[PDB]
Amino acid sequence: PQITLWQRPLVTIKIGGQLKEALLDTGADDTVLEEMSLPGRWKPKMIGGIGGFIKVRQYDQILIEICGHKAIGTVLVGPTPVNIIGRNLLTQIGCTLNF
Amino acid sequence: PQITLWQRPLVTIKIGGQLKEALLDTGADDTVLEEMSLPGRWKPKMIGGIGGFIKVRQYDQILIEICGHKAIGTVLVGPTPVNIIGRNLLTQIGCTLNF
Repeated sequence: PQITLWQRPLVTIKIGGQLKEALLDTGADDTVLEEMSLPGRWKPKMIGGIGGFIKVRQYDQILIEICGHKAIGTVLVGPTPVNIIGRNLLTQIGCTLNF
Repeated sequence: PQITLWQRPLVTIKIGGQLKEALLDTGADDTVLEEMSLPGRWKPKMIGGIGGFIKVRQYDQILIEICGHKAIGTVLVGPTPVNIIGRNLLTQIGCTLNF
């Protein structure tokens, strides 16, 4: 699709077998989701945003279907205000900014 | 252009004769810049994102050129580590997300 930007670009995602919604965020290097269960080993990481740093758990090679499109990559879990799909997964669906 | 997301989508911006660079950020409601000596009145307000909140000065009706495209809109000036072009200005240049 072509998504205009008059409202937040929220889309349906499927992760962990569950439907959620998340913000397509070209300003985020990687993907950060609110607290949830994911498979595999996690590693502690710090990530920085506009207001400072937060602690997250990093999971590797996680499957996420974004508007029906498959992506596999790193997913961070932590106290983000909103679920964010960052560039590491946007690239996997061929997302581009067009003007 | 049609900008992929393998690297941060930084573009040239021009305000008052000053050339800077800024991140095209679909995750931001607002545009947040470094100090640019914008003349005129402002309104203080708080914004936030990952990591917490920051104080900004809101300046309206700022003329900005973003990757060559002229726009007019509100700019928030505050202690952001990276200049961010948010949706309020992405809409004005006709920017969409596509996949």
